[PDB]
Amino acid sequence: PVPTGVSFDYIVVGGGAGGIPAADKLSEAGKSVLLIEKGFASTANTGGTLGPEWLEGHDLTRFDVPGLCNQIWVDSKGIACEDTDQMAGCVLGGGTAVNAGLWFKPYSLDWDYLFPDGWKYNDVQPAINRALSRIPGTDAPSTDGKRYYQEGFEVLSKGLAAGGWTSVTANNAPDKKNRTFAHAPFMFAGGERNGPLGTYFQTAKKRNNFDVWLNTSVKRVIREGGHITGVEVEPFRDGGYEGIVPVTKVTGRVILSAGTFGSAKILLRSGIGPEDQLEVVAASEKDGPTMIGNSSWINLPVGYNLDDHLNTDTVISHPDVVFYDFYEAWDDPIESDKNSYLESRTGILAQAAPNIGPMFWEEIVGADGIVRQLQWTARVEGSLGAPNGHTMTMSQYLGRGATSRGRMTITPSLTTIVSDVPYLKDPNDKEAVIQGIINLQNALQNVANLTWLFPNSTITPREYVESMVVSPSNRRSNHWMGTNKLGTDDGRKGGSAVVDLDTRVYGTDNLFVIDASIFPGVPTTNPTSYIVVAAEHASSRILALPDLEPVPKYGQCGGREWTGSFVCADGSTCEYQNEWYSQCL
Ligand SMILES: Cc1cc2nc3c(=O)[nH]c(=O)nc-3n(C[C@H](O)[C@H](O)[C@H](O)COP(=O)(O)OP(=O)(O)OC[C@H]3O[C@@H](n4cnc5c(N)ncnc54)[C@H](O)[C@@H]3O)c2cc1C
Ligand SMILES: *[C@@H]1O[C@H](CO)[C@@H](O[C@@H]2O[C@H](CO)[C@@H](O)[C@H](O)[C@H]2NC(C)=O)[C@H](O)[C@H]1NC(C)=O
Ligand SMILES: *[C@@H]1O[C@H](CO)[C@@H](O[C@@H]2O[C@H](CO)[C@@H](O)[C@H](O)[C@H]2NC(C)=O)[C@H](O)[C@H]1NC(C)=O
Ligand SMILES: *[C@@H]1O[C@H](CO)[C@@H](O)[C@H](O)[C@H]1NC(C)=O
Repeated sequence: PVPTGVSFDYIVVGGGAGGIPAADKLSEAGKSVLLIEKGFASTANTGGTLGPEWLEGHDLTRFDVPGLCNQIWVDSKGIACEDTDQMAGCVLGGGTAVNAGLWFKPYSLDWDYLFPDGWKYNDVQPAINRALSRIPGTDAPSTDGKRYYQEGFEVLSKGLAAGGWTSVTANNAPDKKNRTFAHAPFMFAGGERNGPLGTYFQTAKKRNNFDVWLNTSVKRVIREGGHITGVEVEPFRDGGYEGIVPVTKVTGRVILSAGTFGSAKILLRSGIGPEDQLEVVAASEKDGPTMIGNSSWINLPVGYNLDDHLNTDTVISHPDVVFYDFYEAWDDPIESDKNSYLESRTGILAQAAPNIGPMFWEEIVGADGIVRQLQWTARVEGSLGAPNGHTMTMSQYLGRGATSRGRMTITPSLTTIVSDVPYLKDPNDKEAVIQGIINLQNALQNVANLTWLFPNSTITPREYVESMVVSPSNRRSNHWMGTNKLGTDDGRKGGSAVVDLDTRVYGTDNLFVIDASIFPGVPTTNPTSYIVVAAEHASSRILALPDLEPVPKYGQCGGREWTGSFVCADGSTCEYQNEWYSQCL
């Protein structure tokens, strides 16, 4: 049901980590902004009604309560995305609606190392200060200020300190990421999930110039040559819109926030991507008939540069470790905790599941003289089939500096798949992983009664690693990034960049990408704060661009190398001549 009479200055596709802050910042500037979201209302502050029965009538949903964080693992359906082969949030708030909520003041090195000039640390520091003003951490999300079931934590944190590692409050010392441990920071506020759903979205829905369309999927963008006139929508659930939504004439811009796999899909379907992938959509049953003609295709490396943290699990067990079963907190919650979540917002349930114990980091100089960044996350839970009771799992992330990369491609079904596994292609990446375990072991060699299950004392760290299967299934961190890479090297000429420094899509005048897909690689940390920061930074850059000026007739409106305006002044049209030229006539 698309209304025959309306248009927007900005259309933002997808309501995730990138999209919600983008839509907020653009509407704050008084532009007409429409947020189009696949999924439904999630958290209570967005009008989400969904959740377990012990939550009735107290104005909370399954997405408000950090202790219910891990339900997505046993019950995801109608929530997780069905058009990808990996795990992603398809409700409002995207990933930030379903994840553990870990939230980090970024590490200045990450921006200096991963991004070209204009995105380095001195460039994005204002966006960092904005994002973290709206969402300061807490490493003690329970509103009374003290942390619960910390016995596991204290075992490890005293273990590490003894091993020569330094305690920090992570977000007070964002830049100290070598040989460091901290209480885990979260985006929570008032003991409720909070995040961008809690902050950016709330200021935006107070605005007249802001609109949200839920239960609505964007199929592709509607473009004449290099200029995007609108987006085409089919309902994902009844009550969603069918149609084609226009953007303000000439001026209008579209922002793709649909995610690392989401935005990539929309691009391919819009005739933007690699020749082979574009060819798959052309032969597709769903879009084949109505897809844009191949003369208007743009070749860019959409789907390449697929990146993720390489995850390696490890397990220990110790006597004073205390397990808590968060899965059992969905159905039959321990009643004092339920009582003491529902009234002052405290107790174990105001912490994310499972209990997420010490965060610790170190940086390893490799034989190639590349610095590789590690992050460990400890939790109280078994992992590798080790039992749940006294165990703690310590998961090692291989982050910034790792050189390997995979690929995302599309099926005839128009669902996305990871067809090149990104992990451990460079052996020096493996070397850092192994050395990190060795290092972890000697800091914990002095702890009384600590038992090493994974690896057990009968296997060497090296053997332990080489035996493992390298696949998303066992090794994914769910931190997928990079399919639409930001960079100065235009993809149409063979470069690696899908979008430019303004996040503008090469080959287009008005189309932009803000989400995890633009990152040249993964950062030190869980990315959500990074993606929010990037939303802050990109929206201000985009808002500093002057209004698009149309092309006078007889002028150039397009071509394979064209960087300029693709739209024609009133009284002439843009028509193709050859792949290097298009004129107004
Ligand atoms: C379960 C899990 C655990 C994780 N743990 C953490 C954590 O504790 N901390 C951390 O920093 N991050 C965590 N992450 C990483 C994180 O969730 C993502 O990195 C981040 O949310 C990605 O932001 P995004 O904007 O690129 O994607 P998304 O948040 O996934 O945004 C996608 C949004 O667009 C919508 N959408 C998709 N396609 C369309 C379409 N065609 N039309 C309209 N709308 C569409 C989706 O419904 C969704 O709302 C984890 C995520 C997973 C899933
Ligand atoms: C989007 O779809 C959802 C799910 O079907 C709709 O949410 C339901 O709304 C009814 C009444 O409006 C409630 O009784 C249900 O509890 C809701 N279900 C869920 C899962 O939230 C929602 O109304 C739809 N939104 C639009 C704009 O059409
Ligand atoms: C992180 O800190 C550790 C120790 O603080 C550094 O370890 C040193 O590594 C070099 C070789 O890379 C050795 O020659 C030194 O003797 C080590 N010192 C200690 C105390 O172990 C490590 O190099 C640091 N990493 C970075 C990237 O700064
Ligand atoms: C482009 O489209 C034309 C007509 O639809 C077709 O004949 C031609 O083979 C196509 N070329 C490619 C490379 O897809």
